[PDB]
Amino acid sequence: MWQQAIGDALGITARNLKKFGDRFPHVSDGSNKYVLNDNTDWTDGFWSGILWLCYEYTGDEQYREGAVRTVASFRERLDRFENLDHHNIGFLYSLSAKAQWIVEKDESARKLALDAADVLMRRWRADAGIIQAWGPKGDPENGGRIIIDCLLNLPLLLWAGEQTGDPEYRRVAEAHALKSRRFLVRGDDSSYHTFYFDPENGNAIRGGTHQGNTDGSTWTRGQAWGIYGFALNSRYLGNADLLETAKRMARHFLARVPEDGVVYWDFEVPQEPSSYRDSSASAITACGLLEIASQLDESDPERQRFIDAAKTTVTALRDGYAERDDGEAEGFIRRGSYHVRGGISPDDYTIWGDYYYLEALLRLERGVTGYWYERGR
Repeated sequence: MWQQAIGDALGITARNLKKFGDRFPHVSDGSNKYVLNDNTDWTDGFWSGILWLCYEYTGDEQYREGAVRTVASFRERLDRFENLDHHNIGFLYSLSAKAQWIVEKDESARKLALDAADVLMRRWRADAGIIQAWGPKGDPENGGRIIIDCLLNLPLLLWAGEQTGDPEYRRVAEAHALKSRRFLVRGDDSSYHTFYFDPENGNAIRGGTHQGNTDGSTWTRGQAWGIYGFALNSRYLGNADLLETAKRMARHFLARVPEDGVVYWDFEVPQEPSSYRDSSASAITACGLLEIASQLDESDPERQRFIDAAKTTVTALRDGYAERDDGEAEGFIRRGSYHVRGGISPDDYTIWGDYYYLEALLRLERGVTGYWYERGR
């Protein structure tokens, strides 16, 4: 049921590793070829994650060799502080260094992840009670701005807190998650992409976006980050409110899935075939649904409902968006969208979409849950 889908991903990944060399895939731009970078974006960890997932599925050393090489690259990136002045250090290091620790208990990798967590920790702004998403401290326009994807960066901090015994990691993480729940999530279970607070006292200002159609719309990837993000934090914190919020956001998302099973880029624009899609949002959501289900009681009927919804989503992606390993294609799923409003790769491969698609497949086929937390916690 999932073996063939995984098979194509394995083949594409093996071919990619040889062609990419030491470079990292980010997004495609009008073709079936990825545009590469030298480990300088916020998405490099997804490549590492893909390699580790392929290794766990196959046991094939070629995938491990590639993943280990990316980890060495990440040590170099950290000790040079190259393009790490943002909150996505979790996306970058959880799926690379922490991943290696999770997979084979490499002490060197564990330390790298901890060093990275230390850097992310310094993004906390005590006066505003939030983790600053982008820019330098005191940033005139972004100093008190949070973005919903920060939820996916909290796992690195929560993991580090458990590893070190330092209570500050969990304190900042839970505070940020709760502030996100009150202000990023809406009363109809939809969500804002970003939210602005007063840098001096942390008081709420407004919600908005530079990516969603409008400040009050529902950017699907943002909703997806909320679904998986709140569920990951609920697991670490044992916070039933965060789990409830994840479920609410999931139901909102599911009620707006179009005919072919994969979402458009925003729920509040015409849900028409000529409009851009965001296969990555559906992939992220599939993982989030399975994560939520894993935290529900076996007697809870909604548990199987969420699992079935995840399966339906993965099947929809496989059937209408998945690339077959034809020796040319470099991505797992088509029609992801980076920045529709800016016209940047709006109908393309996205390395994060590929990672979540594969993670969903590994979850369904092997019970492999990715690298957001230790296996058995």
